[PDB]
Amino acid sequence: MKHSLPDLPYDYGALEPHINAQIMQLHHSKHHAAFVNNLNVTEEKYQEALAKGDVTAQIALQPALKFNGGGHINHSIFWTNLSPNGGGEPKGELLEAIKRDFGSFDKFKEKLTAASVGVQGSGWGWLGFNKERGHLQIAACPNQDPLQGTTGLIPLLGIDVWEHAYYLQYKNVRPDYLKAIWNVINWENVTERYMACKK
Amino acid sequence: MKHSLPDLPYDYGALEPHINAQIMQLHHSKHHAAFVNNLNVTEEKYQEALAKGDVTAQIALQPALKFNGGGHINHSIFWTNLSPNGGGEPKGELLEAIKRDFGSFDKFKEKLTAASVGVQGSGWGWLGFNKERGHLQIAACPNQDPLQGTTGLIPLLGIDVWEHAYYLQYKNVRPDYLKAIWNVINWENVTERYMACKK
Ligand SMILES: [Mn+2]
Ligand SMILES: [Mn+2]
Repeated sequence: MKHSLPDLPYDYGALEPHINAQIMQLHHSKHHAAFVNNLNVTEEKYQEALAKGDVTAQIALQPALKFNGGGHINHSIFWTNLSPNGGGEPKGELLEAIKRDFGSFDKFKEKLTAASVGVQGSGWGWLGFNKERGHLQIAACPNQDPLQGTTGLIPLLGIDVWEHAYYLQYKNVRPDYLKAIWNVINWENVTERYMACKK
Repeated sequence: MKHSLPDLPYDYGALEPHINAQIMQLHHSKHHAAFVNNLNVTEEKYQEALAKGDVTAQIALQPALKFNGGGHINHSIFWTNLSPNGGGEPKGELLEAIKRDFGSFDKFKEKLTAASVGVQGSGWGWLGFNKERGHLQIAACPNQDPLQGTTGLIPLLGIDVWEHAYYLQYKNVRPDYLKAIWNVINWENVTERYMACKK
């Protein structure tokens, strides 16, 4: 099957001034690319280990698969969660669910901002949908550990709090990056992911 | 290639009074049996997930693969690490290496006992060989995480401090179990594993 780097849905500068073109080009063409090439190499090594029944090799390969595999899963979602036409607030059933589960859109923003700022080290913040409980849920993931693979929650909106996503523009001030990114959230995509969870 | 439950190399009662027949039969015919079978189920799933390129499914299967795969790796070694012909002290180059790297055989016993008592929760203690440094090394692993797959060290002697290995006989007093097991260590097997590392 072989994983492939998806095209970005917009120009590298489409999210200016909130995320500059240099970050988008680096974050997409270098970081994400590395997560795909090394993921493909690791998957191929696993195929060899499985055919030989080498369980030691399978277990030794798990960290590279989760790190590079999670990186591929996460970034692919992140690009679609943003848009030059984004920002503002969602509408319809998604906004109703946000108000029901978090009180209000503003309170939801505070909680997701807090979870994203609260990641110590590298990782991600996610708004997800809990299919079994039938409601929204916020979770944090370290490094590149993907939400669904490690928690079962279906990802709706991810924020890449890695330093390579903002450090060139905002330096150490991650909160300024988190505030700015709300202006480019593609709520149309987040809604599609939400409606896909429900029948 | 399908993994198979190995026969025990001795009678269930061959290690009495140090480890009773009820433990050997349970620890082998129930616990290990579950690991091997569940490992095969997980491998078949992971093969299916790998062929589809489903990285989320692969990552969700990692805990079962490490737990059951490690269980198969560890226990298969553990049975060979014990023998009715065991006990006493090793000889030859392995004894020389123990004295060189740990000071004395008694000092090695103290270090491995300390590592085994020090496991908080379920896990194992291992004497291994570091191929890159060319010397022995003691390490502890949680749950069923295997030594080589998680550390690169080649396993020589493993001690199962899991509560299901001694609780029927020694209850909470793990040190009594650790004291007894030294009488049945198959140093011939440990020597073979050590000599297999050197060429
Ligand atoms: Mn990233
Ligand atoms: Mn056991």
